[PDB]
Amino acid sequence: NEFDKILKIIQKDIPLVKEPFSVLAQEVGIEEGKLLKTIEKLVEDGIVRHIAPIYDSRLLGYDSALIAFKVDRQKLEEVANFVNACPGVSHNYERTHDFNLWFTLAVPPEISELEDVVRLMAERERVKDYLVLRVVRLVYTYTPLTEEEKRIVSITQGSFPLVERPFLEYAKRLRMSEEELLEKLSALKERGVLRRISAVVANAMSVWEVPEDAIEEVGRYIAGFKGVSHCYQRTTSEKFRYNLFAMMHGKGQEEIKLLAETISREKALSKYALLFSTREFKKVRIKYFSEEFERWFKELISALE
Repeated sequence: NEFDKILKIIQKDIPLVKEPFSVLAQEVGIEEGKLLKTIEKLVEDGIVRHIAPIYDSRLLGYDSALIAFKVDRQKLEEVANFVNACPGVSHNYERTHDFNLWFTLAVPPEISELEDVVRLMAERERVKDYLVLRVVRLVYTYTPLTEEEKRIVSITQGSFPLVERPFLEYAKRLRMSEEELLEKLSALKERGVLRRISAVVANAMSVWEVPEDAIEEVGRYIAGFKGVSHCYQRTTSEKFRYNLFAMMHGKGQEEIKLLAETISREKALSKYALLFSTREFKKVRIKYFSEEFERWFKELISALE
């Protein structure tokens, strides 16, 4: 099936050449123009909703963490709206916990330390207790990006043009040739800053306290289960002693809670907690190196003073 073949192949890394659809069309065995038209339908119809470069947030120089605020219900919604305003906050959730506001913040380099940003947020919203958790899912080196790389990332991060020549418009905008752009794009891919270019209910964050010589096996054990999506790990701290996170979903706490007790039983982990998503105030993805954050931070300094 052409649909199957195409759908499968646009999820593979799209190559850094001038006419990458010419190449995918060859590999798929159909005419280029027809490959293009087909792609449109798949994005027009929403089984793939976007096709874009995937950059590595930390190799871009973004520090990012999961933040938790302890807010009381009268002021929960006020604070939540304030969080969504931050252009570097990708997700925001209300969760079932002492800390009832959980969001993901990511901060560009050379502006502020992440901890400063959350400090001023909690200060502005008069939140007394907050958590700053750095987790990691389941050889590359950080070099600060030049201003050009930042512009490159800035304009390329959107939807990948479904045209015969998809790096040409980008290159025109950046006043360089395709060849010079692809040159830079390839180097960022070799450095892993650029990973690839591709198309891509009832919910809880389960948090667990696990000995470190078991977290990999435990993580892989949990990763095998339906209802479990991604697994993450962090260090333990006095403010938060859970070191293993597992994203869970189902039909309700019921369908969900049950899928928890089991894990707790089969691996004897009595230390855990279920933070259900009762509300989502945001689920968008951040634009890297947009000037809207830096300013937003100004408005914040400006505000506070």
